[PDB]
Amino acid sequence: EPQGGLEELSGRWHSVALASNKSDLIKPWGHFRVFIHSMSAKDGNLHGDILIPQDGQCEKVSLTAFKTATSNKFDLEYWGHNDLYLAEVDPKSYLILYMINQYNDDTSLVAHLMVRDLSRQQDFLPAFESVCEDIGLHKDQIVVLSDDDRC
Repeated sequence: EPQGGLEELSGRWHSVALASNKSDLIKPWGHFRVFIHSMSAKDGNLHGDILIPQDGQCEKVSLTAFKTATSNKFDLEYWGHNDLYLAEVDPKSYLILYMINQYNDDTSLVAHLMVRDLSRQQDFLPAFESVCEDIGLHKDQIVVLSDDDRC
């Protein structure tokens, strides 16, 4: 159903790059080194299936980004509480989000770039660098992913 535009984010996506102030969150074995499979908008929430690399196999997990009164802002409960923000989106090609993670009085920032088509994996790296700079992360805090990293 139409949901103010959110429905166009549904379907298959592919993770291209991660960034964080805390490198251990996104480097090998990190809590936020997880990849998108697909999303579906329902009731104004974003429901997603993610893939968690287990070094060999991968596990598929379902999560709900709960809508809030602020648009583009969602609650996501995963390794603590996350305030999730949709930063820059073209539903036909790419999506950039970032999260403020809260885990036992510690906070971290994590950003994520996904695309519809991996042939476009270079095209939005500059856009991702720019969003990262806007939220206070530097280019050396970005991890670019490849087929060898993904599930």
